[PDB]
Amino acid sequence: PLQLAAKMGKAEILKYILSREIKEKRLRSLSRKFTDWAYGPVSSSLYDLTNVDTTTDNSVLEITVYNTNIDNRHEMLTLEPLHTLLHMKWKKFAKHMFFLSFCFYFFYNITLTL
Amino acid sequence: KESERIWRLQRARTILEFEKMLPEWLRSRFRMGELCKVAEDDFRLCLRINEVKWTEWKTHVSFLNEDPGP
Amino acid sequence: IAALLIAAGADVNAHAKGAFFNPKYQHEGFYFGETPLALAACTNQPEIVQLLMEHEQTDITSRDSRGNNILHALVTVAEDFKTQNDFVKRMYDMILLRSGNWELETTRNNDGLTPLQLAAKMGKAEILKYILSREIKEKRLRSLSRKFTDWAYGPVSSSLYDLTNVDTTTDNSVLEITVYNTNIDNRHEMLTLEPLHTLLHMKWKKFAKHMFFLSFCFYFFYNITLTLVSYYRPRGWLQLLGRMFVLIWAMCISVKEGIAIFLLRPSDLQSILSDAWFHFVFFIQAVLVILSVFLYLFAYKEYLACLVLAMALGWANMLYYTRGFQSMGMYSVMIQKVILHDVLKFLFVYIVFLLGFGVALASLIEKCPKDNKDCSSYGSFSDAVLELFKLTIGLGDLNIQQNSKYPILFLFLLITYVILTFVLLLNMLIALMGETVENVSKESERIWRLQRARTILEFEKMLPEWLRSRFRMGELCKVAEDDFRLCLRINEVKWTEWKTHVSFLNEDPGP
Amino acid sequence: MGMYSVMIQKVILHDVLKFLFVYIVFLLGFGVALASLIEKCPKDNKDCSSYGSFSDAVLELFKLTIGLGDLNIQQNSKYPILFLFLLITYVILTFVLLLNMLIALMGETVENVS
Ligand SMILES: CCCCCCCC/C=C/CCCCCCCC(=O)O[C@@H](COC(=O)CCCCCCCCCCCCCCC)COP(=O)([O-])OCC[N+](C)(C)C
Ligand SMILES: CCCCCCCC/C=C/CCCCCCCC(=O)O[C@@H](COC(=O)CCCCCCCCCCCCCCC)COP(=O)([O-])OCC[N+](C)(C)C
Repeated sequence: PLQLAAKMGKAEILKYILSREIKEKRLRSLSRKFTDWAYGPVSSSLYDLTNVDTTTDNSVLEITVYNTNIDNRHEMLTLEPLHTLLHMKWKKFAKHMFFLSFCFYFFYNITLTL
Repeated sequence: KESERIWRLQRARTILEFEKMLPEWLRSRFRMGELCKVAEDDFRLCLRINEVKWTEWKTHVSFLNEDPGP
Repeated sequence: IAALLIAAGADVNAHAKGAFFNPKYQHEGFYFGETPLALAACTNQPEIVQLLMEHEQTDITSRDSRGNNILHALVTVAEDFKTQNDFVKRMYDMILLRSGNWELETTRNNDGLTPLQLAAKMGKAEILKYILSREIKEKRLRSLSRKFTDWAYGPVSSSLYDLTNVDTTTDNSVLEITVYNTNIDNRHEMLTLEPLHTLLHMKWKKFAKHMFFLSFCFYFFYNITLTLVSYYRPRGWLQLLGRMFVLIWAMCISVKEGIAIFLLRPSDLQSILSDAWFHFVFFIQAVLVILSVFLYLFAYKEYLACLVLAMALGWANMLYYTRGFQSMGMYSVMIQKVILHDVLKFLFVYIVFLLGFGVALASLIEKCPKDNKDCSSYGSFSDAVLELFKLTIGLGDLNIQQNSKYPILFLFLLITYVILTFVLLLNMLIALMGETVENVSKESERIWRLQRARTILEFEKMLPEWLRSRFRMGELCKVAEDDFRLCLRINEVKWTEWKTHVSFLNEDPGP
Repeated sequence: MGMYSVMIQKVILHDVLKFLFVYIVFLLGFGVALASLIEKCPKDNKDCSSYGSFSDAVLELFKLTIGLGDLNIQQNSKYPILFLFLLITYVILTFVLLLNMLIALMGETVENVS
């Protein structure tokens, strides 16, 4: 149902499930977001990444990005775990890979022209 | 106004394509840590996100760790 | 629980000097003042604050490891109305009134800054607006006020604004901090306050107008005589004064820009050259004239290039003085935003297309036959690039009978370049800078005033130790028997209050 | 036609005058800069360069701005690279920046006076 919400374009249901925090202690394993600590107006929350990170075949991030038969694709990537995950991926390995691809294609075009 | 998103959609597509280009090794660059919740087994993954807001002003009960920060 | 701990003997003056409490990236910590009283003030807990002030050992004037006090901490944690409420200003007012002394606002932290100066530096426009126009109705503590209503007759009231650390006469002042600093985004709205605006107005109408006009006239005459002595070169005893004045004024501009670049911070060099570009071009023009006469003194043939470049740059640099008038000032700053936002992107894409198509077209033409050299205009790479550039600007005649072995492909590439540049790139540029001038249409009455304020403050700093005795207004400010300091009379008209005037100071209105 | 006439009035006084002022400053500055880069014509020759005098250089820049004539870079300039650099700078400043910004500005004008 989480992957179905990602595929069908339901941004509100996906926003609820991804950031689902349950206050009561009788069933807290059903939560996906856990507040590690909150000191004043500063709180650190832990977001579960079971089927969200692109490491479990069909994941929420891959379904949200790669699929095309939706109109609200832009607003679904603005959620808390997906945005942050894309940021860290870009700042970890995607930046160097894109720069290397740019440099190799630029040199290939330059030497082909020459 | 419809340019800060579509460009980010293209950027996300390039990020995911570049990650798929990585082999079975060298992909051991997961998000953050292992400890996620109070469950005794299979902690899975986690992702620390910090938020600042000066409007709630409520007592924190759903907190998990007594010591803030690292 | 806090009351139970305090009544049992808790450490009120305890300092939470931990590393988490004093963050550096504002992402892993929360700074509140390193004091329980400062924490209660910053977390919108008024009852805890009032319970803490009246106590036998609470030190309101405590300074943490950063040198900050409770007013400094309230200034740092302050923000706009969107992110948080106005409780910080209310807490600032309550704590300042309960303390009932001027030692809280006159205490400098470990940065040489008062809480008023800290509010000016950090960009807190709401707190600065409260402090600058702080009027206290009660007579038990009225020396803590900064604005005093001299008189109010009907819907007309004359108020006196204190100018202790506001006017640019006490080294680091609120006006200089507000204008000269650059690491804020709300700089435009901070200069719209009551004392700062009026002070800038009177400074401009007193000495900055004549100084700007004199600088404009001197630079215009210098450029005119430089152009005249360079265009009328031999290729003159009475005409030697012009070139000597060119040399003297070029040296003066060179040393002025040199000393203005030497102390120039690397923070205003950020953004996109919106506050230091004219310094560089004036220095470049000055050293170009210097190098031109330097190579003219000896037998150097490469001296006219620097002189001609100096003429072109000098006549280009004359558009700086358009900021003196309002409408030309808007035109100049919109030139700035346009030429950096979308002219550069269009130039980058156009140059990529121009060089790619120029090197693609130059490869489709074979060598010229014997006794023939004008077979094709797209001969070399430079010739093809020049032909495409001439085609883009609408000059010349389109000739398709070149010496190309594949004329169909040559025409296809030519038409593709025509579409991509003339139909797509240039027209989209015209469409884009319409959006640009739409956004900067409203964001032009401020940035121009920021440039005007910078010129006013620079011109005032240019004045010597004398001749600066042109202070704002009068000496009498409040009822204090000693050290009346300065004042600034501002008249306001409003027909909505309709209240009895009690905080008035003088019974007789007017002069 | 009354709306057209009063909008002619506002346009020709608001932003046509500013564009004319800036363009004339650039035109005269670049015209007197280009006319100084060309030496005197040799013997039995008078059509060496179209940018002969100050008036000739100003007329050539004005003809270039309106799209008339043919661009000739083989003038009698001792520094042809600097001559071409100044010519291209004038092309950018007028044809790319000034005129197109004028078209963009009078759109805002006819929007307000609409
Ligand atoms: C929409 C379109 C508008 C324009 C868009 C841009 C188009 C740009 C495209 C321009 C290309 C135009 C043709 C280039 C010349 C080819 C022929 C030629 O003479 O080659 C010469 C090279 O020529 C140069 O290097 C020219 C000088 C620099 C050109 C770029 C100036 C940019 C100014 C930007 C200023 C800042 C921006 C301004 C605003 C802030 C070779 O030399 P020569 O003369 O053959 O002889 C050699 C000399 N010798 C014999 C002594 C050894
Ligand atoms: C985006 C671009 C568009 C245009 C933008 C503006 C560009 C303007 C730029 C124009 C310069 C163009 C070249 C100038 C001529 C050079 C050569 C020449 O003939 O020199 C002549 C000088 O020439 C003049 O003085 C011309 C007349 C005035 C020019 C300005 C008109 C402005 C009208 C504005 C109306 C109001 C506004 C309209 C709307 C309300 C010298 O004379 P001669 O002929 O050589 O012979 C001498 C005579 N004799 C032998 C008898 C002694």
